[PDB]
Amino acid sequence: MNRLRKDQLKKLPVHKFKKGDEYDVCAICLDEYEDGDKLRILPCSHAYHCKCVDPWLTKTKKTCPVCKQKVVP
Ligand SMILES: [Zn+2]
Ligand SMILES: [Zn+2]
Repeated sequence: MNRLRKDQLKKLPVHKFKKGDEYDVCAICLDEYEDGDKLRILPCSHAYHCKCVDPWLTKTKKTCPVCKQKVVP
């Protein structure tokens, strides 16, 4: 169908943001990451806030916005 189910989403890693991380700005909301934020890490290594890309993945496409690769096998 080209979107993810909840149970598929839960298979993707969640990362808590920390100061030394390379992640800097979320390319969907265009806000800086902050010390507690929850990031969704796609298997291609592209990352977003959970709150920003989860609706994308479950209502728009199950492919990475940047590299267009499917996020589940
Ligand atoms: Zn965001
Ligand atoms: Zn990607």
